Amino acid sequence: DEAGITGTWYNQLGSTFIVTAGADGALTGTYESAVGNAESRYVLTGRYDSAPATDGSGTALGWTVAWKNNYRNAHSATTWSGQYVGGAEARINTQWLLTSGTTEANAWKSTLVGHDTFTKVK
Amino acid sequence: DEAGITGTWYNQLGSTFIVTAGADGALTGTYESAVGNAESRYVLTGRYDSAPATDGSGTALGWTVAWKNNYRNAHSATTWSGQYVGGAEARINTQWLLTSGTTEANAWKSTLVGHDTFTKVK
Amino acid sequence: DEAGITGTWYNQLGSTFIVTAGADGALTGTYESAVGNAESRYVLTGRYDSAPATDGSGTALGWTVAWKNNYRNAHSATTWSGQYVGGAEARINTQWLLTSGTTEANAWKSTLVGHDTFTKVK
Amino acid sequence: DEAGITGTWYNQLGSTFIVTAGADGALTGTYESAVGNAESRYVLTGRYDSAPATDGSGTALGWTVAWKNNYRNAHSATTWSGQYVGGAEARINTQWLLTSGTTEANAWKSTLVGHDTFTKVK
Repeated sequence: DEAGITGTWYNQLGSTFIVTAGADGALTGTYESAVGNAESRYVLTGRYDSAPATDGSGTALGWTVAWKNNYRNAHSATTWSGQYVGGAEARINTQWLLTSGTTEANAWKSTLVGHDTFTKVK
Repeated sequence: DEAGITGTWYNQLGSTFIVTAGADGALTGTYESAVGNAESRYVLTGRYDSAPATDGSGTALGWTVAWKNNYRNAHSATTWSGQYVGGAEARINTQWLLTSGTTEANAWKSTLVGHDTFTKVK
Repeated sequence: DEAGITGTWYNQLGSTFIVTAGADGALTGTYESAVGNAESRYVLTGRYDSAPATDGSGTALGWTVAWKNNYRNAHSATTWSGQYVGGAEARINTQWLLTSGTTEANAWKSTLVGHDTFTKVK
Repeated sequence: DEAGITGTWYNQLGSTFIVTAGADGALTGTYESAVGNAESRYVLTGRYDSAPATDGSGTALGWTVAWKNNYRNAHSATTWSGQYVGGAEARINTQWLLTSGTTEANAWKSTLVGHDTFTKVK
């Protein structure tokens, strides 16, 4: 799944995730959100199961973006946790957590949760 | 917060998170879980807001562990999303998502959610 | 949206949610899961925004099932939190949390998270 | 655990949850949030495992509040999913999802996640 995961992916929001999967389990790349307080590409890094089970199971992985780049700083970070599923209709199915920096008093309202599905087309 | 975040952290479960925060927003290190299908240290990587707001707000960050190392392969990955809060009682308050690789039929039961609080003591 | 929400709904897993929305914000009904340690119908109760905003916004709602009925007891409960979106292709888009009773030592692994989309067909 | 759960509970934010646990698995009561766009008491309803396991395990439960009452309408609903743990230091440990009604374009940012711990004191 180094081969399967490496490449450009697109989610339901029209965001673009460009990733390289290394031999040893690393994920590196860039993320460009179609939504939110984001412009242009942001660094991402993560990890994946480089020796998944061979039984029709997905490959577990995750990655982070901090929403700071040369253009904007949204004082926030998203992590996506999910699985890669190969085949003609390959997919990365994820759930995500977006934490903003907050005061202590507002920490209860720090974190959004959602779900993104990535495909190799659209 | 490069200074504040770099170091060894411990959560409520007795897990140990050893991290280096780079100038440019990178997080690198190792994680050792006190629980679950885990032994010894696992690579982690992540990202943080390297220019947080200066208003008493936390610093947003996140990181991933894939639960594969030389000892075990748990076909799973956790991402932690949270904020660093500095001061005499510094803390990293997180929520996490642990995805296992699953068959398609079992993908509904792929993902655990929880919350870990890291301190510099215990 | 009393009218819109009341009725039979079906999710992507093939589960069936039969609900009545009361004037005053109550949700009552039954749930039958196509997956998991479940058989036949389980009681549900919940709440919805009975005076939503009139601006194209969804209607917030939520409900709970405890997975005990006359046939089985799965020592667990799911809550769905989401929004109803009306129109020709009405939908209830949710995220859910399924907590199992656990020992204290296993409480870290108590809670699954996922997402279900309900429609009036299938 | 009808006996154990029925009563007044307080969380880390200073919110108050007043609940009655019925024989048959129902939860009914009121919730008053110390934070957010909330004033005074809101109806809640939910469900619990009325025949939990007898092995030191918690009792699974959940409940919903829609944030509409006679004073305010926050176009939102929270569900708490968790477990009751009895004994001298009884607790209800929960994770929650707060969904707001949103436009379709903003549905990605509809849902907050967090965690509340309820005790019988404070």
